[PDB]
Amino acid sequence: HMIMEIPAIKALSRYAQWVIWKKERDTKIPYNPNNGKKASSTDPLAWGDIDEAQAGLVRYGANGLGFVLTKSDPFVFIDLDHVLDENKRVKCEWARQLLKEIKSYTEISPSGDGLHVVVSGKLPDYIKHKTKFDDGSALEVYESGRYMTITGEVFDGRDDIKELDLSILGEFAEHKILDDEAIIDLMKRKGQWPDAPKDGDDWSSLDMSFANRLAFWCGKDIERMDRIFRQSPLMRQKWDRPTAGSTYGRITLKKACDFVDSVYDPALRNESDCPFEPYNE
Repeated sequence: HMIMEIPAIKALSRYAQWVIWKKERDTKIPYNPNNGKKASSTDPLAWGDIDEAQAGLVRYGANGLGFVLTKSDPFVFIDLDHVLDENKRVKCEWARQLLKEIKSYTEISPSGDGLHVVVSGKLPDYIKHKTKFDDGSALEVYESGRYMTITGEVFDGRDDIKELDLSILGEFAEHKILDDEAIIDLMKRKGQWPDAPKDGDDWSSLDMSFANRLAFWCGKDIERMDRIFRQSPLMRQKWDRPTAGSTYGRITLKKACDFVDSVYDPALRNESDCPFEPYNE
């Protein structure tokens, strides 16, 4: 019950890497506990010690404590998203197996339906930071570059941070072997990024309007058009349904590449050649 009695919290209290956070829309924004300004996750002087963070939590009415991971500290943060049922029991088999294999400090997340594990160790080189599973759960692992919310809501009595080898995370996380995010950001700034379909929209007509825009902004690079489309609000299973010896998605993208005259060239920044008006908001 008493968060300062928890061994893991006493261990984290040695580091002046604490922030406070507040819920904003669907995100949790970290704040500098000494002056209440938004905190950078890479400026050490934006953080506090745990006493400062607890005072700041009170002073500014924040929702909770957070702890910033850095490459120099011993800590790895493992986030298990959407793995608990309504009785706070684990409902994902991958998560139950991870917790059998990686026994270290575990707390219930602020939403009440995920878990945080904190371990002393180093991530294997060959795993992705984020892995999504078919049932909506996810596994995220980080050792630096962001903060973690700290609840002190200890799960299954796992109240202490342990030194463990994390090679076993390769059993759970996916392996790994302009720029797409840069083109996505560009399209968003130009108002050329679609909204999710609404009731009574003709989705296939939305797809073609978007494919036409991708043909321009991606320079008729059909592989890049496809990667970006799959990250858009218009993605659905029909995209990959076989149709006449191709798929619905490939036929759509090839028709857009034939239909669109101009192309954006990042070397030329010819944004006024775009043939299509921005989407209405």
